[PDB]
Amino acid sequence: KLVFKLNIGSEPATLDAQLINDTVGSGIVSQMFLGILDGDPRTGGYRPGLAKSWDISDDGVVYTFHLRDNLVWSDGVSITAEGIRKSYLRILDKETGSSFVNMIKSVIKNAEEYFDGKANESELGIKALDEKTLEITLKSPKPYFLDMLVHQTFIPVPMHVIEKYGQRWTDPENMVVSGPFKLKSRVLNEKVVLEKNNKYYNSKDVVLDSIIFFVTDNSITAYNMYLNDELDAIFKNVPPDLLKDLKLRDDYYSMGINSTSFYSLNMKVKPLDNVKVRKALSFAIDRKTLTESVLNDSSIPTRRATPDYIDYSYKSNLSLFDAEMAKKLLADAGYPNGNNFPLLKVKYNTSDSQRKIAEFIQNQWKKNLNINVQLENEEWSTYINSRVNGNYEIIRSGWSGDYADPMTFLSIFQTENTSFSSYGYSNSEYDELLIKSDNERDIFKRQEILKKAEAIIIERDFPAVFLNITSSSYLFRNDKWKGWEPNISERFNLSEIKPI
Repeated sequence: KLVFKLNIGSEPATLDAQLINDTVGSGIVSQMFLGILDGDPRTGGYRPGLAKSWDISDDGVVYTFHLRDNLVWSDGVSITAEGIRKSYLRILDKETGSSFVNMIKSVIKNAEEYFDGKANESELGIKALDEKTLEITLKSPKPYFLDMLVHQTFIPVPMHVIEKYGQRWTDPENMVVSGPFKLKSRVLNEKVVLEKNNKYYNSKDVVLDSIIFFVTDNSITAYNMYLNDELDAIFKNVPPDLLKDLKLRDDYYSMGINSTSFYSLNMKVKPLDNVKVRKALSFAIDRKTLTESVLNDSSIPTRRATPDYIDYSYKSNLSLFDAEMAKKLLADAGYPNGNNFPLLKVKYNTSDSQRKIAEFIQNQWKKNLNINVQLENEEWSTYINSRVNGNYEIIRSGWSGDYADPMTFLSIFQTENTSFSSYGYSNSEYDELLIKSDNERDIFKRQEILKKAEAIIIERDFPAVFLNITSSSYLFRNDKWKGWEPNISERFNLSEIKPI
């Protein structure tokens, strides 16, 4: 058996692509389910997946995907355009409770109306033109739609098996898949074992028989296993304290990614409803010291809410840190030298890295503002539940881009999506700028509209304390394996791994 073993850093909450909203579930599920387009492991872009090619109408709204021949799920049942269509119908069912459904509704013609019970199934912009032909009609043109199809919310799921098994469909014995690996087994809070799926259209190029995802929040345990030849790799979850040493090693990798770190603020929890308080917290953090002395990675300290992209890049003149101005705002808010500031709880996901960051933040607020916060860790599933349901006061947060356009970031601050940013934030001028950007076909005009929306959250409203643009760290046994490399979107195809 060729077995590749890695630590990914936390137990996934769900392996159901239409319910996953998190990078752990996403990274695993992407090894099992082929999208209409697939991720390009070399660039972090997209490439043919279930569809071998596609057409786009002259007006840019109608996409027509031509499926490759002999597509089957892992139980041999054919993947037809009608099966994919039925898959989209499930995520547009209110009863499924997909927390990402807004991404589908904002893109596809009549998806919102269908979801709300106002349009016939036949009027939805997803059609099976024949067995090997799927048509998707967009609400308005979107140059990043193709790259969007790689995101798990858009990945088709096996409706014959969901129909049958319901809530149990993702169990090892029931799950059937379309990609390079199937789900062999699972030990809760310990392991997810994948095995080669023979029916994958390109199983030809899959040399590994098995991949084992080792779960653990303890980076030291993971690191000791890796030093004793029991892990082939550790993605992201490296010991934050040993980073000075790791950089010197030949099996260490590092890259700037399309991912941000920020702390969300519950606008319904006082005094976080006070813009001056929010501004004080943001200006009271020394961002440069955080990236150079605590992360010590190469993360970019920033007041920005989005990474830069080819069509969306600029240098904000914005101060990374101002303790005097922070104090002044806090005094004007009614808490001079911190007097009468309440004891707020800062939540973060169990993680050695996140702990260290939270402790630095705690210390910045104590030292620069003379306010006290209490730290509190949650296991990954509980942490996600807390963010989504607003069950927090301050919570370590951030976002990994789901597609190659600043909208993936700016979207989480739209009123309806603040499950993924700061609970209860709503600025109708912001919302309206985003709507405008969806309707502006000129790339440079759109850029300017986006910049005015971002300025509202980063210079005016401060719904969150934006901290940096992330760089992730990895260990990978490049003396044993090839066929893996970091990329800007962390879109990995571990089936391309081979021994040297």
